[PDB]
Amino acid sequence: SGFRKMAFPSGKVEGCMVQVTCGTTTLNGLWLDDVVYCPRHVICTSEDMLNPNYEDLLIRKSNHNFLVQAGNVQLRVIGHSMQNCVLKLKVDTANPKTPKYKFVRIQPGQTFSVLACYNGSPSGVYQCAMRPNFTIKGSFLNGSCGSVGFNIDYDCVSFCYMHHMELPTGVHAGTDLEGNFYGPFVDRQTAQAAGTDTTITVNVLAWLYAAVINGDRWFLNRFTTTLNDFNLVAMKYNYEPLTQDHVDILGPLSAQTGIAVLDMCASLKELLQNGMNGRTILGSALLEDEFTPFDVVRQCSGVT
Amino acid sequence: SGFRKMAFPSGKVEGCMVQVTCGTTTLNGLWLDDVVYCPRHVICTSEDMLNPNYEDLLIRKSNHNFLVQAGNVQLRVIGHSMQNCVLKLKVDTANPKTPKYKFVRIQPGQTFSVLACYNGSPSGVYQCAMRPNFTIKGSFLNGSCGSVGFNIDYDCVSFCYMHHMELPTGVHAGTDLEGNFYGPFVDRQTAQAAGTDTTITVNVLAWLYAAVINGDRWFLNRFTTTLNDFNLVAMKYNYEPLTQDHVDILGPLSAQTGIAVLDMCASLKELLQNGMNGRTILGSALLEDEFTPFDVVRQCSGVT
Ligand SMILES: N#Cc1ccc(CNC(=O)N2CCOCC2)cc1
Ligand SMILES: N#Cc1ccc(CNC(=O)N2CCOCC2)cc1
Repeated sequence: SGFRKMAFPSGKVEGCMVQVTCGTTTLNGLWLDDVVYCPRHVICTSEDMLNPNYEDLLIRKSNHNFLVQAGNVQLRVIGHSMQNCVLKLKVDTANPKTPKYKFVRIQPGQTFSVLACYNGSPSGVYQCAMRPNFTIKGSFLNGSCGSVGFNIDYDCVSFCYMHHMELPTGVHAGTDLEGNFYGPFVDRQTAQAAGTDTTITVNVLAWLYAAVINGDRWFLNRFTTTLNDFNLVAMKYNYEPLTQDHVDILGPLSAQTGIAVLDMCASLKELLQNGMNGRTILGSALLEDEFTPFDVVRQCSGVT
Repeated sequence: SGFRKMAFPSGKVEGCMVQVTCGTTTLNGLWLDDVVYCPRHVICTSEDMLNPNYEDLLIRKSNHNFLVQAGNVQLRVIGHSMQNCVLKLKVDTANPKTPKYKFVRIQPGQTFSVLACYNGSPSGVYQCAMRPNFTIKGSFLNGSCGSVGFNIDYDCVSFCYMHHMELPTGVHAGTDLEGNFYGPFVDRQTAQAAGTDTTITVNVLAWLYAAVINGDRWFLNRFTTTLNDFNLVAMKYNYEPLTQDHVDILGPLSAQTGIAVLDMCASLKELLQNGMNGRTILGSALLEDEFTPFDVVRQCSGVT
């Protein structure tokens, strides 16, 4: 029993973190097989970051300008290329700790673990969600760029995020491992405002199911609703619209608890309209939206 | 910027987890050097757990009855002994992945990371605190016993917790790695009620400092207080008394922010008396108490 904001075990990813230095800029790289992946802004001075021309800045860089250190041993760079907003540094040594891995581009509302790193060294692991506005709410100081986000399926690491940027509002933006930003953001020190940070409704419902499974039931009421009725309330409260696809995804949690998805929607509707009245659910005073239905099943069933 | 409930990177501990089976009971063990540490209740049937005599149950057990599996390779048990509530299984192979480590018995209010495991396989990592009533609020299903709690100082893992028990109230109890329970709990399926789960005041203040550092400042007020005045309010709200030792520990955060500890106490006093009025601090609608002053400094300074 008990329900925690749980990250994947980080060991498989710790074995992939390296330091990348280009001139006076140091950040993190990801070493998989004989390629090191890092943010292309490693080539920028802080001055460069106001309006960088990355292709032009890269012409001035040779393999020997990219210093890659794995622990306290230097890797030899034998090639480099830019793919979107990431550099791929080809090294002469395959990472012997390379796990089974994939690169995945996640959808908003999907959760992942972040291994926060500085100078190629892991500092901490925490659980994030891709927000509906394609930001994440992370914990990143200067030096953390190139820290990655991932999911694990048994022994396969799916890398979904590389840290690039903090917006002036202190939320975070980054890329998939093909170097494509999530959302509209660019690797430039310019005005970039995030859109509405809407609540991930299907995740809230998942977490209400987790609450019921773990004995927190006070919020269950005598009501039901319809998708259309619920969605009028969702809109009013800056919740994402609930689709039949979301209802389908919650089917296993509905089955386990015997609470129809639309009944849990009516419970959520009353919580939105009434608030918590000073009560808590799974030790939270607000409705938690960074657990997916898959996260709730995994944690409630003990998948390794 | 940003402030997250962050666990230590789990790799060093993942390399120590093994499966221990005794008859039909399987749980987790910790393999350090040539010793495997596990809960002594591995020797119990569920029937045994109502009123176990561990010394008597252990007489019926030989080295060959303790099946220890590290991945998919069996370890040879060449000795076994009971130390308090843990068994120490001597194996013929030193764990080649043994990190630098220590065994520490933590005090209430101290935080640590838990690597939740099943059948010797890591499932997840999360951050806990030792509650003032010597329970922890974990996420543990059947099979998770022998999962451990730890802190890391650079390359030294300090193990502070091994999971043994879920109370009928769904909170968790366990031992240090010498097998001594935290608090009054015993490894027996009997009535065990936890005492008052008081709020860890020094940790709340640390987290208010973290909030100010990360730009959440709405709760800062024009007031100060005294330790005695604050403590009258703490008592009323089931907060731990604040001591000068706690004020001393918060000194670095006071210095960094320029907010006197007693001024932050007066801000906390008003939050206790007024509530949040529907506002949030670092994305929380309640006052968070599972960050220590050391955690706030570490996370805010990027220690690896
Ligand atoms: N992609 C990207 C990218 C965009 C803007 C910048 C500007 N620098 C910045 O925000 N840092 C934050 C931490 O402290 C030092 C300066 C850097 C990288
Ligand atoms: N130390 C200890 C200890 C105390 C009581 C028990 C009784 N079993 C129990 O609570 N589990 C919970 C999970 O589902 C199956 C039964 C076991 C170990």
